[PDB]
Amino acid sequence: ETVENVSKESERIWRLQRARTILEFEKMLPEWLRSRFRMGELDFRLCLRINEVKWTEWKTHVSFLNEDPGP
Amino acid sequence: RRLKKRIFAAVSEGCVEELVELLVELQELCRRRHDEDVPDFLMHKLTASDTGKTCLMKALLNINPNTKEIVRILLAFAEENDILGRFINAEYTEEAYEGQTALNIAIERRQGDIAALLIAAGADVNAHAKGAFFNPKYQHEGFYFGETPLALAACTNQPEIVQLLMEHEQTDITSRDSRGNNILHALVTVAEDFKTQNDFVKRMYDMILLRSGNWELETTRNNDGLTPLQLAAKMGKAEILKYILSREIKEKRLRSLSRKFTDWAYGPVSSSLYDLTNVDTTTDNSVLEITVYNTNIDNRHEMLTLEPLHTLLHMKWKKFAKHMFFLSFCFYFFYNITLTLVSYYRGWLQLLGRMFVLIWAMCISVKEGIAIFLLRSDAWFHFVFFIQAVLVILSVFLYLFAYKEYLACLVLAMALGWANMLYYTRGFQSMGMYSVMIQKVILHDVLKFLFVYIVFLLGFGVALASLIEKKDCSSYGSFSDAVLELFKLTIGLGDLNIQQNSKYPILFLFLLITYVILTFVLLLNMLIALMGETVENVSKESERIWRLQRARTILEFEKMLPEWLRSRFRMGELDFRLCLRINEVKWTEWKTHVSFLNEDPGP
Repeated sequence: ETVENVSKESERIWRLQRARTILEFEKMLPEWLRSRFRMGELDFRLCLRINEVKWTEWKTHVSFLNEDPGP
Repeated sequence: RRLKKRIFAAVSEGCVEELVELLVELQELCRRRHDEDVPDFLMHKLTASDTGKTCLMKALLNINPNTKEIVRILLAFAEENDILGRFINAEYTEEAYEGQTALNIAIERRQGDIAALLIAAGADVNAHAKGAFFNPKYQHEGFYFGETPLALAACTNQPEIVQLLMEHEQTDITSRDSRGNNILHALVTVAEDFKTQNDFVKRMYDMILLRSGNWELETTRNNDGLTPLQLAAKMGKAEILKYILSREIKEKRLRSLSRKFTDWAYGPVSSSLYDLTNVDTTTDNSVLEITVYNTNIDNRHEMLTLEPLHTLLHMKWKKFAKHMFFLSFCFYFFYNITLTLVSYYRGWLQLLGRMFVLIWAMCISVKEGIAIFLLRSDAWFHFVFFIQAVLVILSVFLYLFAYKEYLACLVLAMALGWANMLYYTRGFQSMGMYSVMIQKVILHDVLKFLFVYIVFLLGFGVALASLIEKKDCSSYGSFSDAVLELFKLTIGLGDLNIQQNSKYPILFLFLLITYVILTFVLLLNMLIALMGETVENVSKESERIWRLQRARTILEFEKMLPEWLRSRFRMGELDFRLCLRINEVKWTEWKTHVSFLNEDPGP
């Protein structure tokens, strides 16, 4: 019964158990060696690219930050 | 000067009253001395110098409620200066987006009326966006769609522009891009499941193929030499494949385009003829051979259940492959018996048996070796048959020498040879599903338990063997004896004596009780509960995994046949195609039958 119950939940408990070691290893680093931070400035904020694709709603795009698409 | 950047800024927000003054100011600059010429100065000023982006592309990228008046004014200004041929057909130049024109942007920005006004003004509908973005390498760098405007309007669910493009008589539907793909390969390549897109791609395939009206698009090979049918089989797309394999076009004047043919129907009873032209093993690279031998695709067992494939496998299982499978089983069984008796009992009458052992081992090691070296989970039994054949000839080569290590090869070839007889548990459904249950349990649960049990056993073995001081007064004298005595204790053999030669008996007893709790109570009884989950999961799937495992032996036995003896092919000619009868009955819809191929129903 408990193996049936935990099996739809345990994949997230493992990720929660791993993120603690992620953050403790982040804390172990010195004042330097944190050249491992994320993407640059773009009125300028550190950002993060996430690409995505969806054939669902098909609205025309008027709220873009860049005209030419590719990197 | 600052004129070109001002018009580029004006066409972005929708500054139309600024635009009508900037254009007339630009043609006041036309009255100034050019020293190049009249029109190419307007091309130098109206387009950017970096990448080739015109003001028309700059306006169409930035859709606002004043867009159509802006592009109308721009096209009228280009019309009144005779530059419209090289304005509306301008392209990019940079290597990422090379080939993109303004119609390609207007189609993607969902502007149907602006695209109609573009092609009504003399746009190029055969443009090719052959850049690196439009022909990417992975799924997130760009968007492969077929690099034509027609394929872009098709793969973005815009059927009105597709109708308007196909009604244009300058449109080239049979075009081929840099991959060699026509539009139908591109529609296959874009297509996905129903949970991602609600099957517009099947309807676009239907509309484009019906508006074509001929067989040229379906029978065109790309640069890998694949039709759209073979490409849909290769990439594993069952939703478009189920449409293409069973395609009934009801009306006349285009009915050679069909693959199914309802030839007679009486009441609810009806027989149908499925076409088998590129779907049968008689050709080189067929649909069935692609979908059976596919390795990169996960849902093969949802594609073999399709309508002209499932009966096609059953027919050649019943015709020749059942007897061939039974014959191979009897040969391998007699080979294993003759190996077993020879190994167990070690003259003139019983020397032919060793010959039959040797020549069959050489034949199996040849055949399985040239089976492994042309394939580059689904190939385990080839390896095990090959090792079982290699060990016999290795034992023969060591028996012709004076080495006594031939028996270690013979015993290993005999035990592995009898374990290999579970390959023939396919052929029966009830035992084949049991065998694939055995395989899934070995993969998912057993060795995962074995790792933790091994680290517990070897971690408690040194711990128990360390606190032993020394007549053989204790069984736990060393590491090897301690792990042997701990291994005998978890399968329930022997006796448990705790009067060992230890200095700390309470710590010895505590470690032994901790081992009993950790293995006998926790681990072995959690193995049962964990395998119950995978047995529950595989049981609604294993009946298809067995069919997929059987169809490989079907096709390999098909390959084993000579150039003759393939009188086992399917039904005759009916302008004549090899067909396949499938009878069916349904009391569901009750429509009157006007699309039959034969008046008199029965055979």
